[PDB]
Amino acid sequence: CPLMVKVLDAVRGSPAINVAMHVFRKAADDTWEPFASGKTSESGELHGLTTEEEFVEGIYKVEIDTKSYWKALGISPFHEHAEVVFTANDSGPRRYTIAALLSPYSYSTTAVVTN
Amino acid sequence: CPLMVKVLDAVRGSPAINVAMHVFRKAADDTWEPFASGKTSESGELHGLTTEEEFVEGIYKVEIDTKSYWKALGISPFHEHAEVVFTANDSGPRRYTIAALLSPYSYSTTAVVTNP
Amino acid sequence: CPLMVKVLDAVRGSPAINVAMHVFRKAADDTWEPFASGKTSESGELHGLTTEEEFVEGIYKVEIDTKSYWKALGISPFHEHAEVVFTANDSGPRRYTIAALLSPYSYSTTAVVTNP
Amino acid sequence: CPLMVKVLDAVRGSPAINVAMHVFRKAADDTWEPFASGKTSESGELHGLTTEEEFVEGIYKVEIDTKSYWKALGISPFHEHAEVVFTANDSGPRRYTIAALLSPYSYSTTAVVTN
Repeated sequence: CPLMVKVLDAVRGSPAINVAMHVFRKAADDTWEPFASGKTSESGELHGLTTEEEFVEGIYKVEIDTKSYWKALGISPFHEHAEVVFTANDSGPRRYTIAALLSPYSYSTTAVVTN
Repeated sequence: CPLMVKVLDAVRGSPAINVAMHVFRKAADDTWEPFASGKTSESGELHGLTTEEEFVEGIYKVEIDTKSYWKALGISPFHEHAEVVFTANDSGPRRYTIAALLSPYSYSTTAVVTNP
Repeated sequence: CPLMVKVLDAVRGSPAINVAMHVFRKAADDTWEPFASGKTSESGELHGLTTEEEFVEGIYKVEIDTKSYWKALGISPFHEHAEVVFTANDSGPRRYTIAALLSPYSYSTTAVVTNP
Repeated sequence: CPLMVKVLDAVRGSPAINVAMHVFRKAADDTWEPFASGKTSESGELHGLTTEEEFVEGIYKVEIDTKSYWKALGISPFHEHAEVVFTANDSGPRRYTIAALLSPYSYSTTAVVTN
């Protein structure tokens, strides 16, 4: 897995489960085309997004339906979703782990790039 | 000021100065109409982006151009930028303060919303 | 004000009001001498804890009593409190702004430090 | 493992490796006695701190030498260390995962409580 996403709930201190998300690549005319989607498991993680063969260097956009997570939980969020936008490098270490910590009015996002 | 943004540098423990930002609105056709743009000051803050009259009900997006900030200081950051999307003013006028904290491989963001 | 603290609620998207804090200093014998205490205001901010003259070189600790904040709102938080330790003024007088962001199971903290 | 700690570097986007830390229990006269210590591995994680038999309900304090991490890296930190203080519950779910995200002038800490 070259690209993995882990989401967390800062309110209950548990993984954020059944969080829908959609990944995107910036096309040459700078529009976002679907690339991958899925929902976080019971560990709040989602793997097998892509393959290193399909995962070529470029601008990518992960989009987390954070609003729908809180909605279903009966809580009023601030954000419509959370978007993570980065360039996938090749020369550089190429195992991306993206983590999002979620609260109603706040979220944080970090990238762990390893070999 | 019904909408303000504040940025800090987590690496230097200081306001993030000269940070460029673009604000967008979601048109009836679901595209991002331009709404306002600016640069944080010496205090890392951006004010007077809009007005009570112009800042109506809608879904807005603030895009903080963090990459270009990090480059100037010799750093290759992870994120192209930081994006903030939210519905505003759907139950009357509110005031929105957006805070962004920036690290090369991480950023956080928070909303203070006040009934004026 | 050479030292200030600001607290926000990440759950309500608002300043964290009536939050009690205790500031300590590290004595020559390595114990925590009391230094100052207070409660955040309506704006979630605490000012005038000390002074330039009284705020000398040292290792200080700010302890933010977050548990008692969450209880009052019906929540059982994870952390007993939030602690901030740092050396201050070891290369001349500085001004310190401490920011705390609070969730029931998470908190962040940031320092802005300015040469006056 | 009832008690695990994962630390991350927000500057380089890698796990924080070889981070020393010390855990503590609040004694009846409210002093902190050593309970456990160790250093984070190459995954920036540290496990096998205690056992669920030794891990009785009480006030605990994890102490992360964040200053020494940055020091060795040639970077000037703000904090002397990072302290996480919580009550270990029994009735409640009892697998604690503590995560600390580290920058020179800032850090965040979150708890994931699971079964």
